[PDB]
Order: sequence, then C-alpha cells, then structure tokens
Amino acid sequence: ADDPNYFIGIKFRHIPYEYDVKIPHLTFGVLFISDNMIPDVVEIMKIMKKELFEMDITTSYTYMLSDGIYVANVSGVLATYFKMYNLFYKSQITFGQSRMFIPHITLSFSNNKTVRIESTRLKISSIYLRKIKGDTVFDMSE
Ligand SMILES: Nc1ncnc2c1ncn2[C@@H]1O[C@H](COP(=O)(O)O)[C@@H](O)[C@H]1OP(=O)(O)O
Repeated sequence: ADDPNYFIGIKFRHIPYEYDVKIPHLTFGVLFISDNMIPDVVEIMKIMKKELFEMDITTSYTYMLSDGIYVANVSGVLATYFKMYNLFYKSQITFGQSRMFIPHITLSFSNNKTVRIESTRLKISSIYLRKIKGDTVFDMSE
C-alpha cells in the first residue's frame, strides 16, 4: 500500500550537519502490516542485523529532496535495502512504495540550500521498527 502504518528506521550517534528536526533518522523501508505479522517482520529485522551494522554509510552533501524538505544524502545502504526487500517480499509482507526509494536524513522541513563536507561515515546507534504517528514496538542496538 501507499498508506504505510509502520516503518523501519535507523538512528546515528552523531550527524555532521545542523538540523531543526526533533528526531534525526534514516528511514529504511515502510510497511503495511497487521499486528499478527509483527513477529515475522521482527525476524527479518533480526536476520539482517549483521549486514545492517557492517554497512558503510556516508554523507558528502545536503540537498532539497522536494519543496520544503531539506535533507542529507546517505550512501552504502542500497544493496542491503534490496536484500531485505527480497526477504520481506518472499514472506509476503507489504514493503515498499510505488515511488522509488531514496535514502536520506531529513535535516529540516524548510527551504535551505546545499552545504558540503568531506566524505564522512555515519555510525549507527539504533535500528528500530515503529508505527507511523505511533509508538516504537521494536529496537536493536549493536
Ligand atoms: N523519493 C522521494 N521523493 C520525494 N520526496 C520524498 C521521497 N521519499 C520521501 N519523501 C518525502 O520526504 C519526507 C522525509 O520524511 P522522512 O523523515 O521519513 O525521511 C517524507 O515524508 C516524504 O514526504 P511525502 O511522503 O509527502 O512525499
């Protein structure tokens, strides 16, 4: 569906930028799932963990994703994204949207223009599964 109720998200110890947003995270997939499907989604989340923490994430610049969306790019994440995409799909879990996935960290919800830095590596602090406009049901730390 394109009305997801849950999403997987990633949180980093520090951001090499400045942000208005109350919570800085990397969205890593959105889901349309029923609570009786919470365990299965957790297992895959458990299964992907090693690669998720062996992932080399980096930022080089910031940009406007869309009108009034100011974000920072992230790279090194797409392969493990599609790997997990396959795992969800094969368990018949609705994961994905019609629109293509772009990995980003939302920095602000206002119009600002690009900043740059040397390639810098993001260190994951947490990976979680959370309901949309809702509580976090599951958390994983390294
Ligand atoms: N590929 C994309 N292209 C344009 N906008 C996107 C894209 N992916 C996400 N967004 C929008 O940027 C916002 C960043 O939110 P997040 O904290 O989850 O990263 C999303 O709410 C989304 O707003 P929208 O769904 O209205 O298009």
